[PDB]
Amino acid sequence: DLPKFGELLQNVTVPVSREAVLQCVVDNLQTYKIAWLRVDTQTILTIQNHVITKNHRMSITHAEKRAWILRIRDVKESDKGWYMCQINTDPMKSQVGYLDVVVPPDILDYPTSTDMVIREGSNVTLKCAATGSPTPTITWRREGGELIPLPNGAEAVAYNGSFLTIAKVNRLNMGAYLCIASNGIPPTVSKRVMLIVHFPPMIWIQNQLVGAALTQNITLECQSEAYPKSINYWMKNDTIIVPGERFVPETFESGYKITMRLTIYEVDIQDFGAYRCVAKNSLGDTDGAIKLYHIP
Amino acid sequence: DLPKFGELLQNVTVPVSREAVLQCVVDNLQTYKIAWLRVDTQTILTIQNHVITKNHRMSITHAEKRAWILRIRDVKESDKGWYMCQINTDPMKSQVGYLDVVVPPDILDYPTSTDMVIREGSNVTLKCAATGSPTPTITWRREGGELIPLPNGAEAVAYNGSFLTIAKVNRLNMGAYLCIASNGIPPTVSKRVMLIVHFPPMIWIQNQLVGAALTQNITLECQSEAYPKSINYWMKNDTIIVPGERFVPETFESGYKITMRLTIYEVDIQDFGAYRCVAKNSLGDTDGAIKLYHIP
Ligand SMILES: *[C@@H]1O[C@H](CO[C@@H]2O[C@@H](C)[C@@H](O)[C@@H](O)[C@@H]2O)[C@@H](O[C@@H]2O[C@H](CO)[C@@H](O[C@@H]3O[C@H](CO[C@H]4O[C@H](CO)[C@@H](O)[C@H](O)[C@@H]4O)[C@@H](O)[C@H](O[C@H]4O[C@H](CO)[C@@H](O)[C@H](O)[C@@H]4O)[C@@H]3O)[C@H](O)[C@H]2NC(C)=O)[C@H](O)[C@H]1NC(C)=O
Ligand SMILES: *[C@@H]1O[C@H](CO[C@@H]2O[C@@H](C)[C@@H](O)[C@@H](O)[C@@H]2O)[C@@H](O[C@@H]2O[C@H](CO)[C@@H](O[C@@H]3O[C@H](CO[C@H]4O[C@H](CO)[C@@H](O)[C@H](O)[C@@H]4O)[C@@H](O)[C@H](O[C@H]4O[C@H](CO)[C@@H](O)[C@H](O)[C@@H]4O)[C@@H]3O)[C@H](O)[C@H]2NC(C)=O)[C@H](O)[C@H]1NC(C)=O
Ligand SMILES: *[C@@H]1O[C@H](CO[C@@H]2O[C@@H](C)[C@@H](O)[C@@H](O)[C@@H]2O)[C@@H](O[C@@H]2O[C@H](CO)[C@@H](O[C@@H]3O[C@H](CO)[C@@H](O)[C@H](O)[C@@H]3O)[C@H](O)[C@H]2NC(C)=O)[C@H](O)[C@H]1NC(C)=O
Ligand SMILES: *[C@@H]1O[C@H](CO[C@@H]2O[C@@H](C)[C@@H](O)[C@@H](O)[C@@H]2O)[C@@H](O[C@@H]2O[C@H](CO)[C@@H](O[C@@H]3O[C@H](CO)[C@@H](O)[C@H](O)[C@@H]3O)[C@H](O)[C@H]2NC(C)=O)[C@H](O)[C@H]1NC(C)=O
Ligand SMILES: *[C@@H]1O[C@H](CO)[C@@H](O)[C@H](O)[C@H]1NC(C)=O
Ligand SMILES: *[C@@H]1O[C@H](CO)[C@@H](O)[C@H](O)[C@H]1NC(C)=O
Repeated sequence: DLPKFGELLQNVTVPVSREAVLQCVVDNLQTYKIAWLRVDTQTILTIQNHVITKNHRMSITHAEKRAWILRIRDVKESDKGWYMCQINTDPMKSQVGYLDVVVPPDILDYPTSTDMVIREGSNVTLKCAATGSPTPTITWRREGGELIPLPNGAEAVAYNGSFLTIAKVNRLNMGAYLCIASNGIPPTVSKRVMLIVHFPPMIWIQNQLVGAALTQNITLECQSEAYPKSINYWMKNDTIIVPGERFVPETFESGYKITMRLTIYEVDIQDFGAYRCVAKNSLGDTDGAIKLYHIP
Repeated sequence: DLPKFGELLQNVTVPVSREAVLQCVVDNLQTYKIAWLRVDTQTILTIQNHVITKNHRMSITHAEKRAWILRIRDVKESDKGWYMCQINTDPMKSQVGYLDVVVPPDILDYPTSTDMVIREGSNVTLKCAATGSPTPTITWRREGGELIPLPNGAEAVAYNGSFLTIAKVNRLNMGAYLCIASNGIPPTVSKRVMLIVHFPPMIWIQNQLVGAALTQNITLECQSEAYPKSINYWMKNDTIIVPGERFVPETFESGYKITMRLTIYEVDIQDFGAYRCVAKNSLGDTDGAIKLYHIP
């Protein structure tokens, strides 16, 4: 009888630089001969245990009589396509299989965004592009799973698309953003973009009117938000307040927030008047008004 | 340097059963290797001096370092197509050429006409079909270069087309017809058709009135055309004339024509009267009237 393939030639799918192993099997080969050969380029590759193509990445093995195994190391995209296992017969017998090569995902340095910095109330567009086969899918997230403002006013945890535009950025939008590019092949990779925001400081004051008697210890207080962090000092009569045992100012800073106090000890009659808490940063300055008055 | 073809791979064209010789040449082959292989069927054939395909009609020769000559004996139509000469290189180098197989011409036994026979005044259609590649061209002629009646009433020496129709055949159309089928490849062949015609006889008479005196020798004469040839006898008084020394009838036949005489020696007075020349064949009979009368 004539030889015939023992098991169909199977589809393979390999990543770049890896090794590809294509396996052809034949029952009862007698004195006939097997040949591998790329189809598209119509190029002979191997015959029996002898390799033809000078392409040194290709190799044949005859470990068992059944299997004639073709091996392609350091695989490349050019190598992918159709491959034929052929048996010298009249007529000739051949089964054919496909090798799909695949590339992991990669994020580019351009136009991929870097650590960007924009003023509050402004615009931005965190771009991210990546290469891959299959053409990868890009997804944005935030390190603390924070929200991501959407163009409709709603907000979610993961936005798709290479280009993400935020309108009128807010100090809450500030944080660590992650571009994630997955092609479905390991290892998926991601780049960390830093969105920092600066804003002219602003001052809130709980009690703009506080009273005190003599010999009592009282503390004024304001609340500011400034980035970069703001220099916060007290004023009275259009003059700086330097702590002189009787009056001591403090500041308690947390991120862009700042809570400043001016603790007045043993209130004197000359202390009463109009105070001001001022805040100043690279983008402007601001102040508030607190009035200290008498009890009786 | 790398090898390269010395002379382009040339187009061949061969007839069936013959031998085909395809010649590939390469300059500076070093340790590389040549391979022949059919393109369409993607089938490897030969490599170096070793033949792969079990097709025993194929053979490689390395007579000179230049030429790697592939030889295909007892060529068949299935063999024709594209053939590639390949050199194992990375990338691979290959030049390709076409083998066109050709078949001489042949006339079939059917529906090819045979020796046909039709009555005069009737129709006929001398058919002739032939096979060949290129599809051959059929031409009709006549052995004596005679004319060939055309459907418009005109006449020529050679008509094209497989089917030739003659309307109301005439005895002049009778003769040897030749079907000729040429494909442009030797040896062109031709079949000889025989067109025979039968016709009820007809009689012409030059002198329907002849006079004679006594003791004179006179000869009557008619002219007939009959096919198949007609039996021509003389009549007088509704009775057959059998030669009895005084009267002797003759016949001079040429093809379908016949010229009959009745030579009367020493005319008697009882001889004068009404004679008749009769002609009879398979398709009917006919006669004429000659009156013999006196001089004084
Ligand atoms: C082994 O894999 C073979 C290759 O497939 C690749 O590898 C696998 C592992 C996956 O990664 C896969 O995603 C890859 O594509 C595989 O061959 C594939 O088989 C399918 C189905 O048989 C083919 O789909 C058909 O493709 C044809 C032609 O498309 C080509 O030509 C056009 C130009 O004309 C190009 O633009 C394309 O990009 C392609 O190159 C289509 O005509 C056809 O659609 C028609 O037929 C269907 C019904 O069958 C109708 O419903 C439609 O309306 C059309 O009328 C299909 O789309 C696919 O093309 C083919 N891949 C390649 C590269 O040719 C093979 O099947 C696998 N074998 C085994 C044993 O697993
Ligand atoms: C060696 O011979 C090759 C084969 O030629 C045969 O063998 C020779 C010895 C002769 O006997 C000859 O009569 C045989 O045909 C020869 O290849 C031939 O090259 C010519 C010209 O290069 C080709 O003509 C072109 O064919 C294409 C495709 O036609 C095929 O496909 C259609 C279906 O799509 C089929 O129906 C046909 O039957 C064919 O199978 C046409 O598209 C093309 O026309 C177009 O291009 C021209 C301009 O080039 C335009 O003007 C037109 O309008 C069209 O846009 C031509 O008609 C011929 O097909 C091809 N033969 C074969 C079998 O493919 C080769 O060139 C020779 N080489 C040398 C070195 O001598
Ligand atoms: C800062 O960003 C805002 C809004 O941000 C973006 O706005 C859209 C263009 C989309 O990209 C959104 O996905 C995204 O959130 C910009 O305001 C927007 O400006 C465009 C351009 O003028 C407006 O488009 C207009 O649409 C009308 C139809 O209603 C057309 O007739 C116009 O011709 C024009 O195309 C868009 O409506 C507007 N959106 C909002 C919410 O204001 C803003 O321009 C941008 N800053 C700068 C300097 O460009
Ligand atoms: C014997 O042969 C004659 C003529 O021979 C052939 O006539 C043509 C049909 C062509 O094949 C010629 O190449 C060839 O010499 C036959 O007489 C022909 O008969 C046909 C069929 O009736 C006539 O065709 C007609 O044409 C008119 C248009 O004028 C149409 O309206 C009709 O419907 C019909 O198709 C043809 O004119 C006629 N030709 C002559 C010269 O008489 C004859 O029929 C044939 N014998 C038999 C028994 O068929
Ligand atoms: C886009 O993101 C949304 C939110 O997770 C999800 O529903 C959708 O499937 C995503 N689209 C793609 C193509 O992944
Ligand atoms: C048909 O015959 C005529 C008469 O000889 C000739 O002119 C013509 O070239 C012929 N046609 C072909 C295709 O040979």
